[PDB]
Amino acid sequence: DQYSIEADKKFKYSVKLSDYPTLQDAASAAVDGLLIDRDYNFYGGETVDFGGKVLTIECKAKFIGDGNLIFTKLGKGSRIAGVFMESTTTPWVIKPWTDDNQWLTDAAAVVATLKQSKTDGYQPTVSDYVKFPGIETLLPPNAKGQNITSTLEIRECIGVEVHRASGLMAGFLFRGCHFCKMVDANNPSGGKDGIITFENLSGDWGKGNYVIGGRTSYGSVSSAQFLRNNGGFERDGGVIGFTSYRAGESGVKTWQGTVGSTTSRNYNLQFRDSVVIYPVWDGFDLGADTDMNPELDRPGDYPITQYPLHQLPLNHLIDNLLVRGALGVGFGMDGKGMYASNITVEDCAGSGAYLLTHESVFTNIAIIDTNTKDFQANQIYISGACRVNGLRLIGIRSTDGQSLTIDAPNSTVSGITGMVDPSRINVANLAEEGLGNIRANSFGYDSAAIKLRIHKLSKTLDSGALYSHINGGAGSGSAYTQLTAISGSTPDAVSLKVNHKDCRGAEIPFVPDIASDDFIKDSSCFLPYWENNSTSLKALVKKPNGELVRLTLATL
Amino acid sequence: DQYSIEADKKFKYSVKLSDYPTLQDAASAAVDGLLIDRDYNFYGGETVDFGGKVLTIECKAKFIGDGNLIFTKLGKGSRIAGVFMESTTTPWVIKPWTDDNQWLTDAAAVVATLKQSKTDGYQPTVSDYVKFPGIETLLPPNAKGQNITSTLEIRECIGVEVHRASGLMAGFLFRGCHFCKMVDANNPSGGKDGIITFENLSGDWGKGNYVIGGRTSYGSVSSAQFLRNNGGFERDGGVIGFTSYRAGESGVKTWQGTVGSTTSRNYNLQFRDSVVIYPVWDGFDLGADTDMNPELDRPGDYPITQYPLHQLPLNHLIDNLLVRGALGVGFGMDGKGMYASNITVEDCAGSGAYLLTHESVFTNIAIIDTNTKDFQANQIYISGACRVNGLRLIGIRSTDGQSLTIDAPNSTVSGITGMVDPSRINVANLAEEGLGNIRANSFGYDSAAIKLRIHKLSKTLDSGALYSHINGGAGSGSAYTQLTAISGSTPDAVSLKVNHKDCRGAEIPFVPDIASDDFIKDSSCFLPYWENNSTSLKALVKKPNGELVRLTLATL
Amino acid sequence: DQYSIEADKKFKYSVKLSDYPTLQDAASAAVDGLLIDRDYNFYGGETVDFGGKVLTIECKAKFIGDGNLIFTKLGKGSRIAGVFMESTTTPWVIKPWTDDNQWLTDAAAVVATLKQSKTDGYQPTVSDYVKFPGIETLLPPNAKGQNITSTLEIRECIGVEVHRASGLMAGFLFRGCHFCKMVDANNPSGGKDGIITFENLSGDWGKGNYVIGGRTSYGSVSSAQFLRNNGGFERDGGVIGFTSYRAGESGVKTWQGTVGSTTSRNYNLQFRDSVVIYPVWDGFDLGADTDMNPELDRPGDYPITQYPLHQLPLNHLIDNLLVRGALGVGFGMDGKGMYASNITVEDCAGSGAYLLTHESVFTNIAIIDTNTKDFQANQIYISGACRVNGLRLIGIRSTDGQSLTIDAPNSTVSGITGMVDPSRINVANLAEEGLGNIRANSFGYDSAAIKLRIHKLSKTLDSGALYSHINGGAGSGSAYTQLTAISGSTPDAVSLKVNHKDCRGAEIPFVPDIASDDFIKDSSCFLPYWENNSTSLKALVKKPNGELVRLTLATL
Ligand SMILES: [Ca+2]
Repeated sequence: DQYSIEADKKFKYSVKLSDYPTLQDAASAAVDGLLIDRDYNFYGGETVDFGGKVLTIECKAKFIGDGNLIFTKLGKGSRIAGVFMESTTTPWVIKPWTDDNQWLTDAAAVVATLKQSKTDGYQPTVSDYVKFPGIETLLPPNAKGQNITSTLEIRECIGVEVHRASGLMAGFLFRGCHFCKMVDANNPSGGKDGIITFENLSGDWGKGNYVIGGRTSYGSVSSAQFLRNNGGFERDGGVIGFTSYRAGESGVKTWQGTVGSTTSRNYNLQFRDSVVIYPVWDGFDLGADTDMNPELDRPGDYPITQYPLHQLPLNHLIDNLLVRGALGVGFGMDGKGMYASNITVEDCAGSGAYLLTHESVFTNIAIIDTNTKDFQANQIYISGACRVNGLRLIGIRSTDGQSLTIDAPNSTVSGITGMVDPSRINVANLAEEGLGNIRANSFGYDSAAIKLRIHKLSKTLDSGALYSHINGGAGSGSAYTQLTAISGSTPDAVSLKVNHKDCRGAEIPFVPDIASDDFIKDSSCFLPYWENNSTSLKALVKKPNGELVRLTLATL
Repeated sequence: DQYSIEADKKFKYSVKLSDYPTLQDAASAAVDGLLIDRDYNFYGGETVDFGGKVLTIECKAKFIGDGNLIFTKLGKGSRIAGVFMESTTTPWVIKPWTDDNQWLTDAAAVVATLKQSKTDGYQPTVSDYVKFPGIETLLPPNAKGQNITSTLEIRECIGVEVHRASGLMAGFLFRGCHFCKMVDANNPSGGKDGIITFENLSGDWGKGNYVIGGRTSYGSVSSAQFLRNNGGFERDGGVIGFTSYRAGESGVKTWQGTVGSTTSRNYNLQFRDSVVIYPVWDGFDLGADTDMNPELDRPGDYPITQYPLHQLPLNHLIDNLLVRGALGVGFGMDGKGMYASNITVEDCAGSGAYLLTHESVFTNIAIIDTNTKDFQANQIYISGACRVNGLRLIGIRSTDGQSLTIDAPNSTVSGITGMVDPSRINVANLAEEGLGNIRANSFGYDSAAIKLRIHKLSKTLDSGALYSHINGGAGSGSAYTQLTAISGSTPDAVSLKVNHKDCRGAEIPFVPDIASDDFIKDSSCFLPYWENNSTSLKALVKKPNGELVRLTLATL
Repeated sequence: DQYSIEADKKFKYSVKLSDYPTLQDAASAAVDGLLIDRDYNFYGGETVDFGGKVLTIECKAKFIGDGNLIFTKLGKGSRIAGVFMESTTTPWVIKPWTDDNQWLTDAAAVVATLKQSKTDGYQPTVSDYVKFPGIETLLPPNAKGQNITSTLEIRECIGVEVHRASGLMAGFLFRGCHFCKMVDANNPSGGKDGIITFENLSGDWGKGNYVIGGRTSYGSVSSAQFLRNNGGFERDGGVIGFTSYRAGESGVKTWQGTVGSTTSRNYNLQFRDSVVIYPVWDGFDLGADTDMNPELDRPGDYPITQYPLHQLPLNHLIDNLLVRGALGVGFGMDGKGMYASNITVEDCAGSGAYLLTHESVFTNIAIIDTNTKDFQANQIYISGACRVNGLRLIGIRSTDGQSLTIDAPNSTVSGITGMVDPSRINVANLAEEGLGNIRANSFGYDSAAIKLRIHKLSKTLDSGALYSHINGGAGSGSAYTQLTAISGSTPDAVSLKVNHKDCRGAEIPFVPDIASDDFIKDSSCFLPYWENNSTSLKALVKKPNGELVRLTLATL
């Protein structure tokens, strides 16, 4: 009896699943630790009551089952580590990319990829019918409407963290939770449902809910997603340090519109220091209102009368995000009064950025080789009256067609860099107000150029230029400077030159016939013109007093 | 007796606080693990001696008390996880922001926010008397001079990590420690003192001390702070991956000046990959010398004779920092020979950056909508002779008054982007030395412009321009080019035109009266001028040999 | 007997090394936990078989020994925390930097630093003979050819993580492993071999192998390195959130060429959000093919016939990297079709970037004060036909010699910022195609300038300019505009002026002698020239019909 007293005081308490017939039996026995040391086959909806205990759940085996294993009544501070979810069903999956990692877009080609596997692809859903037009008709019935996910559901808990989770056809659902985290996800391979979901459609708005670190792969829909979460002014929630690969829909998604009877939208979350690669749809989908065929109202949210569609004060903190390889859109937002910074998007088949934003500011944005499949009208679209400060455009891809690169018709932009085709820029105002003394350095040409283009006049033709051109060859120490203007849609049609052929003189264009009175603009100026009938140059003079006189300028 | 031998070998050792009357009793019994499984009321200054043992302290309950719970003699490698500090006192707190997250600046409005709470605000301190002028007189006595914090103090330990700490009116103090870390702080709500402090005023300079990950909220003073730490050339210390919200003073602070009898300054620390949002004072305060009313000496540090005020070789590694919503200054530094890179500051009421630096380099800085309340003279200030390479200025806010945007009078700057008002730029030298061939693309105007402004002549008026202007309307295929110069403070007063009204000729300005000899600059050039008494143009000619002659140029 | 049944169910299982004579004995007894609670002296090659068990190994003492402690047959999900490796030998180390952190380059000075220590320096290797020319002759024999490392070797394991490792003369080797991680390395001080190595020369290509977080210091060779790893399209491996200090070779290295009988190269890895400071060689060395004296083949990899040298489809994900203080090259790559973004390199003695890349894209690169010791021909070199979009050049250092800043002769570049000497730019094409309306703001001069330089003509002299110059002094409200051209290698030799001396007229240069027919370029233009024998200006006129006529323009 004496040893048992000492033993009870000196040893760490932990129960292990190998000692119990059911997970509930183990949960009931647990006091401090719970070890999952044997695989456990659960039935869909199997529910475990943890009695409000603050438990440290250490997983060293699998939870096996289609459907949801539901954890309830875990005490604040509970931790679940190393969990591995696996379905019983091996579904039919598609793999819409090649052995060289080229996206497949042809429906028949995608159908040909069908195999039964728990990974290396995903179960088709109805969004695939849109993504791969014609695939709905071509998919065999056994590959349509599948619904396989093995989901760990944390239900109505506060202060629970799931660490280093993994699995096959695996999902993680936090339903009605607060102050919960999915930490260092160990590359679970997804199933039919979202891989990581914070859903708060009932009860209080979700808060304190984060994805921190880790990564996921595959899944039929989005990798990390939020419904009805509001981080407060404290920005207590969101996604930080996360990587998503090959989402069947999007890497990171804040839901839009009405789900069930209420709002699925999200406010005041962080989206930072994260990476989304090769999503079938979008990299980051951070809008709150429905784009196509929107609801006319927002039950449970601000009414349309207060904030028009796409003008919600979402107020997310969005910074240092990278996207590569989207088959859809790299980076999507809506809202009014938004800020986003340090966003880099590369090699996307649809728009790099699709921004349904108004009175918003975008700082240091890089959109590099996007809309490569011409899925959208442009590489970056901005609907409302926004500011862009720093915009890198164009990597190494050319564009064969007529699509715009940036269409931001109400936006004021500064600091574009890259080999953009200037005819493919459309903005409200473009300006470099604060440059210093400037030098234009020309390589691979016999001239250097400072060109002007008035887009109201022509988007495709420069209206005037300042050139410097080599006289002779390399090392001559001689160039001529040229000031030009467009006429008859012919760039550089009319020009004044300084030092052509090293002559040390100015070559001055004159009106080729009798100049009309209205040709001269300013007082105390003269305009030379040709009088062919005498082989003479004349001068139309507007005198200092503004009155016109015609003089003889040069004679035989 | 046989079972006890086997049991002692096969089970993990842990003691738990529920088995002991005092925390010291539990600490003394511990060998490997220590579980805090009941709330523990501690008295201020209660000191626990852990006997040099390498302990894994797992907290699943609260430490409750005003004042400091002092942990001593923990072995290297000890870990404390999940600690939760809470005060016994519920103090009076102010909440100087509105339900729309607008800062309150009026003292009377701030006083009206007073409530008794352990969170959602902070206890006033003497710095509030400066921040909210007049508040000292208006605060009730019971809201002044409060001193409530529940602090975990790790004293004179090496290699101790505190993980996932939280609390209410909570603080964490590492006093005289080395190689200690505050890891993944779980959003403790702060009290009167700094939330996370590495203080090494006695003993060896602090080294190896980090804040890694996590976040904090509220507190009366700074969220994370350092005194007398030196990371060495190895840069072994600092703040990485951290978020601070609503510091009563600053998000991250390296102390300045003398504290007690010695230096509180810091060297060779990292400040990287971190975020500070809504501090009442500053985002990052990384200076070492006192700005206002500085000490005349530096006991315990380099003397003023070796390094003048603000010119210490602090040598921090500063990169990838974000600040939004400061009521004070976003980003502050001093030092000589400093580097900072990839700093983004948005929506601050005081200066975005206040840099008391000399011979320092700033790369890729973005200061976006700051000094919004005109608290300072500018949005970014630099005192000494520094280099800025990449500077984004202006989001969507206008400035109504006369404040400068950048005042860096000794600095050389390149790569400004944004809709800056050029009259609000003051630098030593501004240049784009390495641009390629250039095109100026104009949207929303009937002209395109390349302007020149000589700030010595005028900060507010362009001194000359190269324009292209539409002739006719859109699609005309015709424009005129114009070269202009300022006269009588009237921009574009004098100009030469090419192709005005599609005339295909150059319109040339002439001197409106008899030209003085000194009007002509160069040899082998001529200057037309008006002789009104004969209705003639004359030419003042400087011949190739440099001698002047006056010729008749155009006649009736 | 009843208590033993209950005890076996309610307590956590862990064995501890203090109860066993050998580590294998402890490993054999272990079921769940294993505690290292006494220092353990191991012999080189001592091999522990963990029986496929999923073990949680908690280290609170040292593994002491020169050579490798080899862990085998650990179950997937096994974790080793807090491990501390230490050599038995205290070797001779060099410390090639001063007490002011200046690099020592002189061999004799480096030899003078020799001391016996397990840290604060490194054991010389053969690469030091190249790095410090002449040192091979000057090093005492007892400091050459040393081979001290205490290495934890994880051999042929899947799903094993080493967390918070540290040590002295310490190394960590994952040999033939997959899905293994080195997490939050706690600043181990390195020995002779790489500090963290994933080597997969035998068996399947390495995959799922990461360095996540943490830091290392010293070591004779590279801090983190990979051999024959391929992360797949999923990019499942690499280095994220890591810091390397004072690598004896490089911070992060993907091996090049043949090692043994097969390829050591790597594909599809992540290199992100990491920092390398003060490497003796390079910051990030991410090439796959050997630069100097390359192999003529690639056994085990793509043949040269498929992909030429330096043109492998390595396809790494490279983003948000910082390097400071390299004695060699900051950032090195090779490959074809590569992308890298958001790379910042400061204060390197060799090139900031050395890029043996083709058809690759570099976005937002900052190379700030590099090649400071003229070790290479330039600060950034690019061999093949690449695109650079955003390139910051020059901090505060000057260059005294003739070295180029960027030499990227086949590359097209846009968006250079900084005080680069334009004569030190060499690229295929440099352009700013998409700027808006422009203003050149001049500070510290009596003029503002927009210059043109045709590098084919001269790399050192501007070929033409548009100036604005003050007339009178500050506040005069008057300037003159000047359009210039180079002649006889004299910049600004020939010019047209508008408003010189506030005269309100254009000063027009004329040919100083009789103009040749070929001097005039365009029809409907005239060229003034001097007839000295009559003191007359003439006009060489190209009439609207293209025929030449000579007229009298101005007469006495
Ligand atoms: Ca005449």
